[PDB]
Parts: sequence; C-alpha cells; structure tokens
Amino acid sequence: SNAQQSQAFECTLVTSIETGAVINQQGACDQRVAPASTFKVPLALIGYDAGILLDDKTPAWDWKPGTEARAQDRKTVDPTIWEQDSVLWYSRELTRRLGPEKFAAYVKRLGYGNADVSGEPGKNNGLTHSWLGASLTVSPVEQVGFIRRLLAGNLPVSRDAQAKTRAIVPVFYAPESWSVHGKTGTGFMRDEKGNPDRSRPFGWFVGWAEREGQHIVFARLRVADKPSSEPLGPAVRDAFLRDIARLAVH
Repeated sequence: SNAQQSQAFECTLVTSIETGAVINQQGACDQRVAPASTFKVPLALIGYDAGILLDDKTPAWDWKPGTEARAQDRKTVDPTIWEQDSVLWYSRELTRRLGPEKFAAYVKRLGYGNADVSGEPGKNNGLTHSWLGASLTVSPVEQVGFIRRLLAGNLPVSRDAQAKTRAIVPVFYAPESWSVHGKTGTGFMRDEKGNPDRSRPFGWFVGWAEREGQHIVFARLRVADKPSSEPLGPAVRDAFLRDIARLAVH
C-alpha cells in the first residue's frame, strides 16, 4: 500500500458524576484533535463571562454579504441558534470582539486542551481557525474534565456565565429517559503540509446526561482514514444516543 499507515481511531469515554469513576471507556481517549464545533461550548463560556453574550436570545446578529458562511448559516443568529446549528461566522464575530489577548487569556485560564489559539505561525489566523485545525487541540479525557467542571460550576469564570453556557448547550432525549446535553463537531485532520486531508474526517459528540437524578459526562470522537458522505459529528451523535443506555449501565 503506497499510502501512509492508517491513523484512524475511535474513543468513547463515559464517567459518573456521582462516583467520579469511569463507567465505559473504549479506546485510549488520550489523543488530541482539533475541537471543531465543540469549541463553541468554552467559547460561549468566554463570551458570557466577557459580556458580549447576554442571554439565550441576545445578542442576535444578522449574516451580512462578504462573510464566509454556508448557505444554511445565512440568517439571523443568536446564542441558541449558534449552538444548535454550529454557526461558524458567529463564533468568529465573537472572537473578533474579544481580541487576541482576551481570547488567549481565557483559553489559558480555562486550561482547555493545549490552550494554543495562536493559529498557524505566519497566517495570523488564531482568531478564525485555531479551533478548526490551526493550533488548538484537545483530547476526549480533557473534554470530559472540562465538562465535569462546567457542570459543577468550578471553572475559573463567573458562575453565571457557566449557568448561561449550560442553558444553550443543545438538548437531546435518548431511550430510558436520558436527557442529554451535547455538542457536535466535524472536521478534517491535517496532512503533512498543513492542509486539510479530506480522507481523514473526524467527528465529536461531547456533553453530559441525566437520568433520575444521576449524571454522566461523556466524550465520543471518531477519526476516520477514509472519506465519508455525511458529517461525522451528527453521525457520532445519533450513534451515541442509540447506545447511551447500554453504555451507562456500568
């Protein structure tokens, strides 16, 4: 096989909030990958603490000509839609108001992954592409640790910002009355030259879930070595919701 060796892998990490113990772990769950749209969770947190984001419906911004955005994103967006629909330009409008110093200050203070939002050295894309592949990476275990802290309010930002961040995390309902609060992410791994490799798509689903008062925190990440027709983030999500009852039984 003239191609390079396969770097595909899967992780599924579920931990109990009440006992602190791992419930189900498939894969090493320690590999770092760009958070993609999962970064909207700590970015909402940064925005609510800084005061650019106010509540679940404000500020409402309108897409305007000249801004890079998918055809579905060209509408009016507020924090709820931003999270539910993964609106990339709203994230970049939020970082543009934050500025490079405030942005790297919050990411470092949150201890989120490698806390590197400088971007690719030479392209000055820290504020626009760092969470997509340019610099910032995070592992499943670090996704679970951050979400655990967010869920308890122990992150080093205001507790009201954490409450407002939890409120716009999208909600899903899984079998056996599991209420799931999760965020997807989809992207491509980088090739040797630093360009997106479309044969290496990846998908995330990270968040927490509740059933009859018990809480779990989870992270699922799939990194493929072959192209996919559908976005992996939503596919990983749908598979996780179908499985979470058997996954959380231990």
